[PDB]
Amino acid sequence: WEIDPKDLTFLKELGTGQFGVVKYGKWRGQYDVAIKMIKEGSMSEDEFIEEAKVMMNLSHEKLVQLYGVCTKQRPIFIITEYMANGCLLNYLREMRHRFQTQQLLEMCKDVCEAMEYLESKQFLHRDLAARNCLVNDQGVVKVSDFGLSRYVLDDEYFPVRWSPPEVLMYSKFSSKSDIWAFGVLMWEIYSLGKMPYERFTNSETAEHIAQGLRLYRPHLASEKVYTIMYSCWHEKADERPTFKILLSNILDVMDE
Ligand SMILES: *CCC(=O)N1CC[C@@H]2[C@H]1C[C@]2(C)Oc1nc(-c2cnn(C)c2)cn2nccc12
Repeated sequence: WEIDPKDLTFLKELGTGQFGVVKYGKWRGQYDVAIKMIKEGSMSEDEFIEEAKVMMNLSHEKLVQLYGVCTKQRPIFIITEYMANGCLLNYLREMRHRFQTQQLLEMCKDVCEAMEYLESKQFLHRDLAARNCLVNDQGVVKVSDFGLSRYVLDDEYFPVRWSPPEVLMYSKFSSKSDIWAFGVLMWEIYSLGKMPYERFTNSETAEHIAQGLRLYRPHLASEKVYTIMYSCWHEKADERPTFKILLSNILDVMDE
């Protein structure tokens, strides 16, 4: 699970994330990698290192592969697959792409395939959103930072706009909490990176979600697509669908 830091050649800074900067680089001077440098005091480092053994055993084509960690020094490095086209939210807000509805549905399929893998492994993301998704050189969307919310040491960390009512009121996390977030993620894609509940503050959003407010139908979304995303927002969690069911629904629409 340990990667030698010297086998990394640092090339370009990519930006900043929740735990610090991310740099582009070569591993043994041949394979592209992303090097996440974790700011000291921002991660429960002992717990993350034990969990990394589980995360490295998660292999799926639509899951951002974790190649290993560099923990012998501080700050520690997280070495992941490189995603040439960056964060999904920024990709969606780039209007030059002139996206077709089918491309948006493929992004939804990509995430749904990855989340079905995780559901099969009993692994919860706990923060599914377009900001935690990355896009590669071929337009493939992949899910990133799955489960990392459990190791953030900042108290103010909360993703209210992606949270079902039982989480906002009781902190009851489950597979159904990820399902709700996926419904919001579909809305984000069909709204081209629009913030969920754009007219409300984080406090008003939860107040309205308790009263029963639901996201509206994005302009680029058909009735059938909206139906899939609205299914993720049933007030009773037990009534929300499985990632297996959502994938079958997306493939049905993709074929039609
Ligand atoms: C939407 C949230 C966001 O802006 N980020 C979360 C992850 C970090 C930023 C994007 C960054 C810096 O991580 C990565 N960025 C790229 C990237 C950005 N621009 N180009 C041309 C590439 C590529 N990555 N591969 C893995 C992680 C990142």
